[PDB]
Amino acid sequence: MSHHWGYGKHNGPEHWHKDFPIAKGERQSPVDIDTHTAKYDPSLKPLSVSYDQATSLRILNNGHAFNVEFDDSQDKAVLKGGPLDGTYRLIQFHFHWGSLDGQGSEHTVDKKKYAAELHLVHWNTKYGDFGKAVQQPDGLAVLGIFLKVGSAKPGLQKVVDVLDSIKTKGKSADFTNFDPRGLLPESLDYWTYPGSLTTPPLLECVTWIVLKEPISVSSEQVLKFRKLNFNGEGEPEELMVDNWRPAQPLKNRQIKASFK
Ligand SMILES: NS(=O)(=O)O[C@@H]1CCN(S(=O)(=O)[C@@H]2O[C@@H](CO)[C@@H](O)[C@H](O)[C@@H]2O)C1
Ligand SMILES: [Zn+2]
Repeated sequence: MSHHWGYGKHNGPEHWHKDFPIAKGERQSPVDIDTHTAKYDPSLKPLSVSYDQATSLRILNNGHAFNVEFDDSQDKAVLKGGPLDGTYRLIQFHFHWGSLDGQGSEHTVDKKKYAAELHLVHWNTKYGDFGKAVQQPDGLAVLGIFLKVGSAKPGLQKVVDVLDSIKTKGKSADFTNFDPRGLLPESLDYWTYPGSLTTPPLLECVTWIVLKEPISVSSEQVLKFRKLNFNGEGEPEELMVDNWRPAQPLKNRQIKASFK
């Protein structure tokens, strides 16, 4: 591990366990979603996505992906219902994507990989702050949304057009008044299971909610993702591509479906 962990040959997912032993734990993410094995659970409530008062602040290239950050000091953008007990506040979203359209998602569906995957990260307000929440088995809820390449996603374009300004690791830009509702598909049908963060520290603190319906983005939109850099300014260019962890063993877990 050079600096530290990453997605390259010498510091990628196969290496992570040496510094983060929980990498080989009992509820690691992502996983393959076997649609024929997932069971419909009629006791699952509809998801409540309440993003009308969302306050985006900033977008950051963190050397792994880019994060769009939100004001989470109040209940402005929250996720509730579904498998969740209580209220989860949106803190950021980010993506994972590939070097080619046939790979890039972290979760897979009957072993199918999508071109990318969007993660909207939320923390359980009963734990007071994000740092405390990640130390709890029900601390986080991540809403995962698949991306396929086809027609453009209009609500994604504002994100795409600011990426030139955060090309390299550590760069940030003002990113206020962005509406994350524009990134959602029509349907909120989902699969859910207990899992983990998919990068180090790989903490097993996440209730995963993965939407069945992918969104479509254009080839031009995803091409601009692939022009980002893992490296910092003034360093040799390493294109930011294939920043996804592969599917992990399901072990003693059941994936539940919200839909028939
Ligand atoms: N893929 S996931 O399961 O949704 O987890 C991602 C990756 C890890 N978290 S995180 O700890 O909140 C996140 O991780 C860091 C870098 O990987 C920070 O740069 C950053 O401050 C950030 O808020 C979210
Ligand atoms: Zn993620």
